Amino acid sequence: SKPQPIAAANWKCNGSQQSLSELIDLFNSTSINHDVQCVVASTFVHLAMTKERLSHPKFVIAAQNAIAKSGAFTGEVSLPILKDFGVNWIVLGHSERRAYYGETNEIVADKVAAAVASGFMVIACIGETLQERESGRTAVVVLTQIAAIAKKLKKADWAKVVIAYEPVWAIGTGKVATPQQAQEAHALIRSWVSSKIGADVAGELRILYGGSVNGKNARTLYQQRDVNGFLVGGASLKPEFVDIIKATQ
Amino acid sequence: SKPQPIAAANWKCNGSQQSLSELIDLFNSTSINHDVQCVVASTFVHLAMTKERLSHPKFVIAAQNAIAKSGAFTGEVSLPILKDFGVNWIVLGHSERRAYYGETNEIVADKVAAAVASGFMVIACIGETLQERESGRTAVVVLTQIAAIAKKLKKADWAKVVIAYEPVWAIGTGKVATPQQAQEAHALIRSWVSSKIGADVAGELRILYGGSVNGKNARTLYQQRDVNGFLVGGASLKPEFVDIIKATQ
Repeated sequence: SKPQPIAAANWKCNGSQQSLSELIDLFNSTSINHDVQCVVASTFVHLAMTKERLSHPKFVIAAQNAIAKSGAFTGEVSLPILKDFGVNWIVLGHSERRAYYGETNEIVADKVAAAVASGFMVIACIGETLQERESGRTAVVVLTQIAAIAKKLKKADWAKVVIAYEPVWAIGTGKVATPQQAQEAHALIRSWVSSKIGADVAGELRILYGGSVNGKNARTLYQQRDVNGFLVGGASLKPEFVDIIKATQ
Repeated sequence: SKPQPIAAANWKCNGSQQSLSELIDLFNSTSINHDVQCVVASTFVHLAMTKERLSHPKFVIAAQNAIAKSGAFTGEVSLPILKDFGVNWIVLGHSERRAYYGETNEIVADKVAAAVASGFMVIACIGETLQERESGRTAVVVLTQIAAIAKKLKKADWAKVVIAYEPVWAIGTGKVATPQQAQEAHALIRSWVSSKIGADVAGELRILYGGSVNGKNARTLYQQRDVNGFLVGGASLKPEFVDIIKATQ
């Protein structure tokens, strides 16, 4: 007995005027039969165009990142800026940031909260690496991350949260995650929330899988018991996204 | 015998719809009597609005930052994206990035080049810190930075370059730079370019000062022999910017 699923497009560092024009036209002509929440998160440069073009009411826009405060922080963007722009969704702690940009469990927890404090909806990312997988550290690891976040939240805040789980271990390492594994992971986090925060809370919380999802392997993964959605990469620039959405019926 | 000066507004991590609306209206009603190049660099979020609103023809827009390539680099922005958005000016290696964001002489040199390669106009930032000042290291330091850049350029590329000098040592340290000092610094770099690259090149190159400039201390600093402009912070959100511009007659 599932909560409302989410299909979030993570466009990352891609796009053009024409191409994105193209996609969004696609989106807007697409008939979304069920209760899904579609999330599109582009570049700071493209948000406006996006804010302007998506008119499909089952879709929202989000940021791929931000920093908590305004100021003397050249070329960075802040929550307060985003809100004013009228953006109520954000993705924080994405593996790529953690890895190439110095995001520790600590900065993340600190941002999610602030974002949380400022009334945003948050897709907080977590996951473990290859070495972490192999030494058998997955639990010890993801729990730690989740904690770091949770330490900073009110229970009433959990409601603005969403946990997308990224299996960093199989992301570009030549290694492959199966649907079982994915499920095995989501069930972990859930037990945590549950045992630790409230099953009332655990029950309603959404958990997306952010490994590799395509138009093929999608249904199969939504069918998994603890899966409530997707955090998509490549496919999200493609039309297949429409297929991944339907995958969430 | 000076080249065309530049008055670049560095809005950093600030702004709102209304406030920025306000400023730009200011800008557009301002009569700019002389040959100045006015540069406005805002957030990625605000570029469009800015691209839309500034209509004053002696003004351009720029980015406060970017990364060389598109891809799997969440929440970052790239050259190729910017160009497509129609943005031909960028600021790279700003002290704040270097300090809080891991920008070494090496990344910078690598970006400026790429930016250079992609047809951008570049305000490359340099400067030394407090400890660097005190041990008497200013030359040894700025030269090193400039080099790092220069290593990567063609002589014909120097033409898309602009060197703004930031005296990191007096920026928020409670320490104060004088107009003499500023001049002393610009003359350093110039001798370098000159001795090292071509006086043809040295002659035409612009050097802005990015220390603290306000509506007061401005004229006095433009009067300095080796000063060709400004890289402004706070004042740039204020109307005083208009005064700093005039300061460049």
